[PDB]
Amino acid sequence: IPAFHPGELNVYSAPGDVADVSRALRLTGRRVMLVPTMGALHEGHLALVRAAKRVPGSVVVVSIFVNPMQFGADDDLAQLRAEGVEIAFTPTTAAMYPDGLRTTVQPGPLAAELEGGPRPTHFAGVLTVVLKLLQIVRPDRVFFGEKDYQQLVLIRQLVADFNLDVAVVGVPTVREADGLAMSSRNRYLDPAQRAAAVALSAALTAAAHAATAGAQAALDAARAVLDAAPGVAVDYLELRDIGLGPMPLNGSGRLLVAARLGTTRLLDNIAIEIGT
Amino acid sequence: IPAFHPGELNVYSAPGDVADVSRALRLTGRRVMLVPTMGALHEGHLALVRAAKRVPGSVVVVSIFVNPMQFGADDDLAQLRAEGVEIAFTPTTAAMYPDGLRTTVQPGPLAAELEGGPRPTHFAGVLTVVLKLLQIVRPDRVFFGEKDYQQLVLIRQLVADFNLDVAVVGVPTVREADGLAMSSRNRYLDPAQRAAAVALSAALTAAAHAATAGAQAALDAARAVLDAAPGVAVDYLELRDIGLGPMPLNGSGRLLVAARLGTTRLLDNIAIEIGT
Repeated sequence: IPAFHPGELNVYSAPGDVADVSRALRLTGRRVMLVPTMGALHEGHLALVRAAKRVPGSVVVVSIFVNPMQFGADDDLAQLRAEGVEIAFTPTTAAMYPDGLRTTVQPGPLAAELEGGPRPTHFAGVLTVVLKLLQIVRPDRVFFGEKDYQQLVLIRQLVADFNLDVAVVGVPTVREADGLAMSSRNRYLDPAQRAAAVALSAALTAAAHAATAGAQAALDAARAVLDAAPGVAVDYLELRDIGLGPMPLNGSGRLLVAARLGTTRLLDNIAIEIGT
Repeated sequence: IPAFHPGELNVYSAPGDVADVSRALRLTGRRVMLVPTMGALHEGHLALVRAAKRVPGSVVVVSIFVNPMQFGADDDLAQLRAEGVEIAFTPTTAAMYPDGLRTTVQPGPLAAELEGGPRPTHFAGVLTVVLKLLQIVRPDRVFFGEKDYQQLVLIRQLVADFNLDVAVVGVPTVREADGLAMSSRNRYLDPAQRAAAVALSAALTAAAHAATAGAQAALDAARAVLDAAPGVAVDYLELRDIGLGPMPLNGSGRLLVAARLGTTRLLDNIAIEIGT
């Protein structure tokens, strides 16, 4: 078994090393929490880590892995060490795909909708990677941000559909003071674009309050705010049930927006209570 | 937690009940062994159970589940009780597919070859089911017969590719006295067909000895025996490496045959050492 130093950051890149250390730790009664990331960490990620750390005695494992592009489609560790993360898992593509793209996960039809429209193989990559990380780490709980809501829903589907014995924990989106959802993509915005980008959260929050007057009022309010914003080009604005099926006549839903500011595509979403 | 009576047969049909009992047993140090089946048990299956039972203290879980047909495509429990099996898992289709065919496993290209030629979605069903059973039961070891060799190879691929922490144990084919590989399909043969069916094992065993004289001699020997047999129609006869890639010039391989006797399709395969 590889060395593990309790209460310090331990970095591993071989799947077998993490698997072995995780198994040893779990046997002592320490629950293992997994926070999957693609690196370029910001406060939104630190919130996932802090949610994991609230579980007493937990060993928090943060993975950093950028999934390769499918056909036709740095102070990270220092930040983790400062949060008291004990395990960072940083595998290479070759370690994750030693046999190339061979067995993979085929998501349900939700993967072809919304973010899957522009990128029809994206969620197959995501669910394949997440499934592997879950089997390597065998966490008790795995933490995902609500900012990528469709991703979170699809992970819940993966866990239900393959009978995975892990709790999926969705953590609320961390926002800038003006409401902008944090994302590594925000780094690409110039100051004028960054100012205009507040329109996504403004539109969604306006919709969530407009929703006392019903679903059409909510959608129209959000659209009006987006239409008021300079150089925000809307890709989609959809109201769905909380599992991303069709919106119910009356009840709980989720409103999702995707919009482009110059070359940068941003997403946001919010809980909606229709007629409440 | 559901009742479990040690040293007796316990039958469960809910995935959650097996998951809970298996987890409780594993915590006591009893290793859990899984033997997946489609019921209609014969001695070939009992061999898998006996291999599982050889692991000291093991709780043997035998699943019986017939995977539904995809588009365009009884004394079992008494036998298990007599073998000292403590858990039989007999889920309904609805319990296994409560959300229909949603997330599934997409096998690698080997699934389109050999048995996947006639049935291109068969192994996706097999690997989806096996993945689920592995996550429900969380066994230390899972046992499969070598008779369905391509299935065994594909399961090894599933386990490697998704980083599953389970040992896959292939058990040699159990044969009738004349060499015929046991299979529930043998029940469909009339006496004349049953007698002619010895040709598959005869052809493969002849090939395994002919192989001292090389790969062509082995294939030609097997073909000659099949061609001598009345009302045996050969679907394929292929020599491959042990992972079912291309045969090596000199070395270890596997010879696989599929043939029809009237309406019944039978399979067999054997280890080949080329030039040995």
